[PDB]
Amino acid sequence: PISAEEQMIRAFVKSVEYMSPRKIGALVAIQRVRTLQEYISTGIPLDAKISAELLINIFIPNTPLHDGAVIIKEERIAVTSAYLPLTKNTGISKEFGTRHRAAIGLSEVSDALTFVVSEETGGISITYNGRFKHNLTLDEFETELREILLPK
Amino acid sequence: ISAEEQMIRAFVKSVEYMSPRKIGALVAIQRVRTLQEYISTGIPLDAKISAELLINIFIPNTPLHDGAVIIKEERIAVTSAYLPLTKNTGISKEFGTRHRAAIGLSEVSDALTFVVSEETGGISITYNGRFKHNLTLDEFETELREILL
Repeated sequence: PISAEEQMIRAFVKSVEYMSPRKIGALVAIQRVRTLQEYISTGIPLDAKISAELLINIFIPNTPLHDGAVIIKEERIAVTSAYLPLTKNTGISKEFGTRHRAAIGLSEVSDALTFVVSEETGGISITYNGRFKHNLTLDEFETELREILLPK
Repeated sequence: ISAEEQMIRAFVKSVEYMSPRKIGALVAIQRVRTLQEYISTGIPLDAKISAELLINIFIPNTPLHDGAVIIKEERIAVTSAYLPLTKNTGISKEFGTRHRAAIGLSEVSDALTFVVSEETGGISITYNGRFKHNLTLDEFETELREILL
């Protein structure tokens, strides 16, 4: 048996392994200490158990659920399609998109852990406490998730 | 506002999208007889029912789309579940594996199951050994309402 936190990290890694080489855009915000309820209220309610397969199905392009942010709360997908604050992007390379602006903006006003798969490049990135970590390998991505979510 | 009313609205809207697009769908609704043996074969979601989620689940060539969705107590309990296929012999070529699963489940349970054919977009329902096929959208909604409400 393995924890819900462990299962959730495994699901994130597997979903990103699928989405990145396919350049499927994804935006997943994980609530930590600071409540994300104000943003959850803007999404489509799922209140679903997390699996790699559901995360992939959510982000498949041109589906009712793929635009906007998935928000995770207490090891459940509370909503999809939530609206996150967008950071100002003066001077930012053209390669980054609205998903990166939403992840950075959320990290500037909360302690949430947010990750992005770029629709433009398939790049993997994470925001946390105002820091932007981009062009991660899958293994570096997993290491960041574990360091933050399992700070053992 | 009832859970049953909300669930029926979501079924109807999901089928309004899938039927003209010939998107195959297989949704089994637990009634009195428990479907736990089949739920155990699927991918756990335990999710609120919405038309948006039902549509997203069944999009072709996606991880969740193969197999049956099973509804339990007005949640999506699982997707991708295996149902028993009927051995009823006389079933036309028009009907495929989703239909045989719906028929097979109705033979051994009081579940209400509906199917959208991936070959024709046709809508059908199985319930208590009966097979109602080629329903119009309005006939489909009427059956759901008669059986579930």
